[PDB]
Amino acid sequence: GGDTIFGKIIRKEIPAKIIFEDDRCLAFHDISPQAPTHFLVIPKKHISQISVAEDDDESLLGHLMIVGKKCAADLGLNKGYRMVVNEGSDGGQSVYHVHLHVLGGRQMHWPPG
Amino acid sequence: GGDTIFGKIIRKEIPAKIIFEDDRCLAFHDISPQAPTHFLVIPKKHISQISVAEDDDESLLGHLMIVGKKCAADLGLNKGYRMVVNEGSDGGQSVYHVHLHVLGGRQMHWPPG
Repeated sequence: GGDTIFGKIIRKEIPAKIIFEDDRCLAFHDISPQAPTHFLVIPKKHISQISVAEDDDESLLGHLMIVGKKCAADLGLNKGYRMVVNEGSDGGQSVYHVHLHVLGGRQMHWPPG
Repeated sequence: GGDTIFGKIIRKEIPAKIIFEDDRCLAFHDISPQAPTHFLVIPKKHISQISVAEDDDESLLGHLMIVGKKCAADLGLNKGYRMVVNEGSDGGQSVYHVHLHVLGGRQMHWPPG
């Protein structure tokens, strides 16, 4: 799903620690974890960034969160977690393929960066 | 729309600087901003936290993000921003009514708290 490292992962061209997959999204552990549990849920549709998401993508985006909340429970995150979407330079988006970060396993702090 | 602070804001009982409102959500400025621009997008329907969101809530959740990105564009966040949903204690969720944080106007750092 795209010309980024995330597309190669969806195409199983390179390995990743896959947590969940369905016909429209993929959840896998972040290769550079920022908490004891740090995973990503990404759509298979290549949406480069949240800023260009069409209105029609609405339920799909909601799907990423539902899948994220479910994956978090099965990863033992019963005390809480933080969901994050980064947009552009100021947002610190590392890959231009929409991705929802889910982090937990430790006390997350405020401000969120 | 609920038993919390946000329920009161939705019912216009306590003031808030509204950026956007529709039949499903409300977007307003955070009173303790963590960036030059910092606003919240909450559903009018009272979901206490994302971990208890139902499968049917996916359109509403994705709607929070579609509204957040639109509002961010309207607020002139062209360099980027970060969206955050906090869950439970470890997530640093203090208000028990699902909210989405949209922060921008400065460089956001890694990790996100």
